[PDB]
Amino acid sequence: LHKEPATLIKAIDGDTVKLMYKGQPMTFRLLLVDTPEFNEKYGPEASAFTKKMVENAKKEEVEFDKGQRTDKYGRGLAYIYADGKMVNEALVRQGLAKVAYVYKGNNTHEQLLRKAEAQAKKEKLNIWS
Ligand SMILES: Cc1cn([C@H]2C[C@H](OP(=O)(O)O)[C@@H](COP(=O)(O)O)O2)c(=O)[nH]c1=O
Ligand SMILES: [Ca+2]
Repeated sequence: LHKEPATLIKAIDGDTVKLMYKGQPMTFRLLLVDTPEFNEKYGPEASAFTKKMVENAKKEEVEFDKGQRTDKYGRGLAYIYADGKMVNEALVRQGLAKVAYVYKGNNTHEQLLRKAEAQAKKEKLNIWS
């Protein structure tokens, strides 16, 4: 997989973000994770975490997997990096998302993410508290 440029337009919630990619505005849905909705427990905290991470970044990048690049809603499906650190993995590492929506052929970072989830769970962090 390959990292590609993008620029933040706006944080949305824990696992969605509006980015400009190839010069067009797009809503991106993070691959392989599920954050609680803003209206659920840890929902606000997940939103805040993603927001800080992408807003503070000097450099945003998107990384597509091998399979589908847009979902049925027209959202881009990618791994998102802020200054080289993967937002998807960081959410899971902090117990602010569960590994989820693991579809065949769009699952390159599955094992990295499950390892992060095990650690967050061992630490009883956030959703695992
Ligand atoms: C993360 C992801 C979600 N989706 C779809 C499945 C779910 O459909 P439904 O809307 O029918 O539940 C929805 C979950 O996204 P959200 O967690 O943003 O709601 O997005 C994909 O199709 N591919 C993906 O890789
Ligand atoms: Ca969600």
